Amino acid sequence: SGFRKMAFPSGKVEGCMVQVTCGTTTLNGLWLDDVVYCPRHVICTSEDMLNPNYEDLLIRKSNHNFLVQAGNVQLRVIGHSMQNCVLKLKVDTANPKTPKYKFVRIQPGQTFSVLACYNGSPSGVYQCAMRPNFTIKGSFLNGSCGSVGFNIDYDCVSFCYMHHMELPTGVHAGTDLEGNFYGPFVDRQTAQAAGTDTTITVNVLAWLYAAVINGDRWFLNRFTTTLNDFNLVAMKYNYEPLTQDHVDILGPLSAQTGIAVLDMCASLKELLQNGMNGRTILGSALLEDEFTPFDVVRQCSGVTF
Amino acid sequence: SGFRKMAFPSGKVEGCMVQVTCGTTTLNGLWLDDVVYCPRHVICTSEDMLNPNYEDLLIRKSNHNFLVQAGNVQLRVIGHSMQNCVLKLKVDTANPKTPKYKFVRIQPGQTFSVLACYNGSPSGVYQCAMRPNFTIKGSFLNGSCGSVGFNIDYDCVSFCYMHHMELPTGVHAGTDLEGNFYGPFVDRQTAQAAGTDTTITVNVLAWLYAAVINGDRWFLNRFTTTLNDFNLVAMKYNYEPLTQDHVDILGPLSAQTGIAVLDMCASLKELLQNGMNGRTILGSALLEDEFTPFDVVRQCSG
Ligand SMILES: *C(#N)[C]([C][C]1[C][C][N]C1=O)[N]C(=O)[C]1[C][Si]([C])([C])[C]N1C(=O)[C]([N]C(=O)O[C])C([C])([C])[C]
Ligand SMILES: *C(#N)[C]([C][C]1[C][C][N]C1=O)[N]C(=O)[C]1[C][Si]([C])([C])[C]N1C(=O)[C]([N]C(=O)O[C])C([C])([C])[C]
Ligand SMILES: [Cl-]
Ligand SMILES: [Cl-]
Ligand SMILES: [Cl-]
Ligand SMILES: [Cl-]
Ligand SMILES: [Cl-]
Ligand SMILES: [Cl-]
Ligand SMILES: [Cl-]
Ligand SMILES: [Cl-]
Ligand SMILES: [Cl-]
Repeated sequence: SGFRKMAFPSGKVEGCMVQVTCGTTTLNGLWLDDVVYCPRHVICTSEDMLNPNYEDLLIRKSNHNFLVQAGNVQLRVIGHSMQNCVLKLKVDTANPKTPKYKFVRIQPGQTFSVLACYNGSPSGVYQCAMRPNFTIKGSFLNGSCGSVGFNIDYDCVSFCYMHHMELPTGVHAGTDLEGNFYGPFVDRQTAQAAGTDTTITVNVLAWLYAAVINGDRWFLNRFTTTLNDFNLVAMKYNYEPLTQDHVDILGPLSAQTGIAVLDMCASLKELLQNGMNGRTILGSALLEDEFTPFDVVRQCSGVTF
Repeated sequence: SGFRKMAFPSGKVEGCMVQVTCGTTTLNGLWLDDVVYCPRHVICTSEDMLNPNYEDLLIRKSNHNFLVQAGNVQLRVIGHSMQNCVLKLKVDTANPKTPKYKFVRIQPGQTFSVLACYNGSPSGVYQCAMRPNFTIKGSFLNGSCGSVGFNIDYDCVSFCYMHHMELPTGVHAGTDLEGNFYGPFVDRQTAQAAGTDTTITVNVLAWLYAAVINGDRWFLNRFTTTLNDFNLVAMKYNYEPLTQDHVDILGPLSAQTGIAVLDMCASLKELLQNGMNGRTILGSALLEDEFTPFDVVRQCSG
């Protein structure tokens, strides 16, 4: 049947993307009801990008300094406010394409779909995971800020990420839709480095289950471990700890495949200590950690939206 | 910066996906204007899935044998005709969400986004390429037929694939939107084997250039090669031969990075000869062949 890196359908989010311009700076905004959300650094100027006083910059600004364009129609800004690192521009027209939505904050290891946009126009969609160091290994060029990450739960779009900046290593940092950053980063153009990253162990296990569901079984072995032994091995290899909750969440996959979670942990421990021996798993020579247990179940059961 | 496997936004295609039911068979349809396109095997009976005479089967059908459901509303089928392996159900309502679109047949090596759907509703979007053996390495379950592959230029959707079947290897086969199968496959449940799958060499080279654009350097070397010497080595690794057409296409990436095409070809030969030695390229331990030169330019540049 096959297994692919798959993003949620992006149609609901596409109808909310607009272009936000504060003079020279142009980026994307998320138009929900009568409010447009965008990074607050759009008001920054090259005079002081190093240490911007955002509260005082916004005081100088009036509604007329913000140009919002939805397609080929200009949206009238009738108010503006700042919440954390997101600017909220109130517009005179509610978005007729507003879907059932909610703002959520995700945890490290959870995945989401990113709709990369430029000049308010969606250009691509891809699936990524919030890394344990709170960055995302995205793909973003100039003008991509305001692009959002999201999941879909039943009929409801869950907005979880808005893109703000790129770190010197090529990884990306952003905030939730309340403007609070993921990770210890600030929206200033100064030297900032992401912490050492680690592998999302629970996601690796779920991906191994996806392989077993697809007939890839060479890595299974007779052995089992307990959570204590595996966690000691995992930390030695820069792998995140596996909690009892992670075992519970992997439960349905364990029942489906006949491979207990600690049974699979024995396979993963051998893979870490001995390598792939030239073999591949689902066409990959590395252990994929950007599939949650829910992603694997959803793709192997055909959940739609 | 950063390089990701990236699909086109699927919204323009979501507005066209519908559910098509004939008898006890349900799959997906593509609703463009007043026509719904779906695989013609939706009318195939369980009695004879080996040698179905689809033309004979469709003559015995009436418009009332086809149920089309768009959202919560039922469309009325007012006509039906067959073009190759695709069934065309005319409906009484034109889709108000029909986008600017065209039908294109693609060549091996070309990439496109797939909107996997079930019961007429979008489930997910992913990227894949037409393999050299004319299959695709997709992700499909029961009831996924009718799902389409597409690309988007500006605001125009190029529909290039419709899913029809899964081969015993687990790879997938389908047609263009005019119903013509890619490769030597038929929409019958008969013994069918795909050819040996090979690597899309031009796509690998474009991906190496993408790595260089994104700061990777470790695989570069001082060597170069002739085109024929590169092909002789590469074919021993089940890599597709590289033509002068591929060399020309890689020209813009070559100029941007300052690395000649045959220079990069020498790097590829080294990677095939040596492996990775614990290193990765763009976060991957294998060479990736599902980014075209067009994909690389679009993602890396404006
Ligand atoms: C938006 N639009 C852009 C997108 C960036 C640039 C290329 N790739 C991306 O992801 N983001 C920015 O302009 C932000 C706003 Si700022 C706090 C005035 C600077 N900035 C940055 O991304 C900068 N990086 C940084 O300071 O991280 C420590 C760079 C990339 C411009 C140096
Ligand atoms: C549609 N809907 C399905 C989706 C398939 C089945 C599981 N994974 C997929 O991608 N497609 C089919 O049922 C087709 C139509 Si048919 C000519 C009546 C049989 N078929 C098949 O995929 C079959 N394979 C085959 O005949 O290859 C020669 C199997 C997989 C159902 C035996
Ligand atoms: Cl401040
Ligand atoms: Cl305020
Ligand atoms: Cl993807
Ligand atoms: Cl920018
Ligand atoms: Cl064993
Ligand atoms: Cl999880
Ligand atoms: Cl689950
Ligand atoms: Cl793309
Ligand atoms: Cl035919």
